[PDB]
This record gives sequence, structure tokens and C-alpha cells, in this order.
Amino acid sequence: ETVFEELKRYVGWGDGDERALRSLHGAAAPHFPRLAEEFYDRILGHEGARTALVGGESQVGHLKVTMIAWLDELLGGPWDEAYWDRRYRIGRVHVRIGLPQHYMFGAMNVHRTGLARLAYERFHGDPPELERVRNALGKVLDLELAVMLHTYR
Ligand code: HEM
Repeated sequence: ETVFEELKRYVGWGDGDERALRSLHGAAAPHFPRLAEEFYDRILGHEGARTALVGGESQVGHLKVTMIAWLDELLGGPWDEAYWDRRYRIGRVHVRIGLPQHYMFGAMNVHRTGLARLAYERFHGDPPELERVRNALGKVLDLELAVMLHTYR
């Protein structure tokens, strides 16, 4: 059993969560640019986080596209060994530039609430799909935060 497979076991990951995320994917995807911008605005609004923004104009576009791509993979999958390998590398990037890990809590909270809103917008008229999507979002984001934080060892 791989470490990432173990983590999946711990949160109760299954095919149902992968179906649910893919179901939200097509509906949320058009919103990704706005979600990335909102996320980046939260960074700009936080004195400490914004000290990472030393790369000038090019960095602004890079933060946007990276987060769009991240959200795309988040919801589209697959959530296999290659996926979690890449998430581990993403984590390490933040560790190597010196971002304190406590920022990641706040940052995952942004996505939690933002993706929860999109799920409601698409699925309010289909209560079982809404509930299931929400539980899938909780699981995937718990995995994501667990992996990111693990890179700080
Ligand atoms: C849920 C939280 C976060 C996710 C999913 C995330 C995602 C990513 C991804 C996908 C990359 C590109 C990694 C690569 O090179 O392969 C990245 C790079 C980066 N992230 Fe984050 N990030 C998060 C939080 C933060 C926070 C809070 C900051 C605060 C400033 C930050 C600043 C950066 C910086 C500075 C880079 C390097 C690239 C650049 O500056 O253009 N990230 N992040």
C-alpha cells in the first residue's frame, strides 16, 4: 500500500467521490478564473502572504494560471499516484520559498467555501447530488491539505 493509498483509505475515498467531483467539474470549470482571482485577492489582502509577491507582473499571471490548473485537476482527476506525486511537489515549492504552513489552513478554507458555493449554485435543485458533492469536496480537500502539510517534514 502506497502512502497516498493509505491516506485515501483514512478518509474513506471511493469511486463515488470521483464521480461526484467530475460531476461538479464541468459546472465549476468556467468559474475557475474568478476563483483563482479571489484566492489571489486574499493573498493581496494579507500583509504576511503578500511578501511572497516579489516576482513582478509575470508572477501575477503565473499565480492565476497555476491555481486554475490546480482546480482543474482537483475536480477532474484522476486521483492516482501520479496526482499525489504532483501534489507533493507543489507542497515542496511552498516550503522551499518559506511560506509558513499555517497559511495553508486559511488558503484551503477559501477553496472550501468557494467550491461549496459553486456546488450549491449547480446542484441546489438536486439535493442528493449536492450533499454527495459537498462530502467529496471535503474529502479531496482534506487529502490535499494533509499532503501539502506533510511536505513541511
Ligand atoms: C491551497 C493553497 C495553495 C495551493 C493549492 C497552491 C498551489 C500552487 C501551485 C499549483 C503552484 C505552482 C507549483 C509548481 O511550480 O509546480 C504554486 C506556486 C506558488 N504558490 Fe501556491 N498554492 C497555495 C497557497 C499559496 C499561498 C497561501 C501563497 C502565498 C503567497 C502561495 C504562493 C505561491 C508562490 C509564490 C508560488 C511560486 C510561483 C509563483 O510565484 O508564480 N501559494 N502554488
